Amino acid sequence: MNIFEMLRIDEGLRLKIYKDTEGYYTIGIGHLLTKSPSLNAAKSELDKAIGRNCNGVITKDEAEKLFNQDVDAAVRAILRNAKLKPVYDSLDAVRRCALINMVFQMGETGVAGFTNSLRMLQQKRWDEAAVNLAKSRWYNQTPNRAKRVITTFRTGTWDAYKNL
Repeated sequence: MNIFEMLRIDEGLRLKIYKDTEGYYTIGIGHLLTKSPSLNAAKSELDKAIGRNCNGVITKDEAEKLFNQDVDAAVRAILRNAKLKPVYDSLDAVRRCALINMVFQMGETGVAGFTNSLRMLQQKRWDEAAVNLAKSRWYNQTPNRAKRVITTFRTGTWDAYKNL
């Protein structure tokens, strides 16, 4: 298993503009288009992102290209962030995937806000961190996905996904 397969399981693949769990316009593999309520604003962002008139629909290839960009950008954000980098550097390969997943879902800023959990992960207090991570809006809003990520941090294995 790798970051791509992990995220593909968590986000799914949709080739037509759709609304995410938060009600925002998204396409492909969890590629947020706009927080704006206008489908028109979304279609515009889409065309800007792909470089063609898509009329709200894209191909598999296009979805995969956006996905490669998003994953790369998530990693780069962690490496540039003063709060995130040190944690990332301290983690093993599997756990590194769990942090990248959070950043992809919630943005750098959002993750950097989990101060206490970050400190516990850095200290390698797995059980404590899993308990702290669960006390968040994130966990309450998307519990099945949060549990998968949390189990990943907790165990350092891909068990939560070997099911799926």
